[PDB]
Amino acid sequence: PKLVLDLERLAHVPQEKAGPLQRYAATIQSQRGAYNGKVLSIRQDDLRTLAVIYDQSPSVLTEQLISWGVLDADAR
Amino acid sequence: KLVLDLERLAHVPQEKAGPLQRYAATIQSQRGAYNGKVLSIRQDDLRTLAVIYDQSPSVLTEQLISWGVLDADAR
Ligand SMILES: Nc1nc2c(ncn2[C@@H]2O[C@@H]3COP(=O)(O)O[C@H]4[C@@H](O)[C@H](n5cnc6c(=O)[nH]c(N)nc65)O[C@@H]4COP(=O)(O)O[C@H]3[C@H]2O)c(=O)[nH]1
Ligand SMILES: Nc1nc2c(ncn2[C@@H]2O[C@@H]3COP(=O)(O)O[C@H]4[C@@H](O)[C@H](n5cnc6c(=O)[nH]c(N)nc65)O[C@@H]4COP(=O)(O)O[C@H]3[C@H]2O)c(=O)[nH]1
Ligand SMILES: [Zn+2]
Ligand SMILES: [Zn+2]
Repeated sequence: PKLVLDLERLAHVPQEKAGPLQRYAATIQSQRGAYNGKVLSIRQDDLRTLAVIYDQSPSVLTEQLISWGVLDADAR
Repeated sequence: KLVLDLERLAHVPQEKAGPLQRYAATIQSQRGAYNGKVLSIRQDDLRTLAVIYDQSPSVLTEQLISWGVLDADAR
């Protein structure tokens, strides 16, 4: 199970619900020195942290992220 | 940057290097990247390796540099 973000989709989700996630992906892009990408693969541990950021169980944050098309179905 | 020279690592006496070798090998397994000649690893892995080796992170680092496994920019 890789955790792949589609950042093109992510840039189309409105801000005050995608904001924390968008800032999270952006920092990961930054520290890697990779701003180029279609798509961002993130750590299993990032999902956990993001859940905390978003007041959700990893399971339902995943579900939310999958409905934006930000994560793919395979993410379960 | 914690970059391991795997090729130098393979030639270090296993008394010294086996644990780090197996560590590095596992990480390669997990990336499915079995063909690199260098491996950089997480900052976090240094703490774990310290425990594995029973030394300070900073001693371990000094040790790995002297084997020529780590380059000195990691000091
Ligand atoms: N302790 C340790 N474990 C390692 C290391 N390299 C790979 N792994 C482990 O093996 C899994 C697979 O890594 P991957 O194939 O590159 O799959 C990774 C990789 O594609 C990318 N990723 C995560 N962290 C980084 C990073 O710091 N830099 C880059 N360029 N990609 C990362 O996102 C993927 C998912 O990451 P994970 O959920 O963590 O799942 C990681 C991770 O648990 C390492 O250097 N140290
Ligand atoms: N293929 C692969 N390589 C790995 C992985 N984990 C660590 N590394 C490699 O080893 C470098 C050091 O990772 P770091 O200490 O965690 O230092 C990392 C880490 O602190 C952070 N970072 C990069 N990607 C991620 C990510 O996906 N999630 C999180 N939470 N932090 C990341 O930014 C720093 C810089 O990462 P890099 O520039 O890529 O530099 C990373 C990357 O080259 C992995 O799972 N797969
Ligand atoms: Zn657009
Ligand atoms: Zn608005």
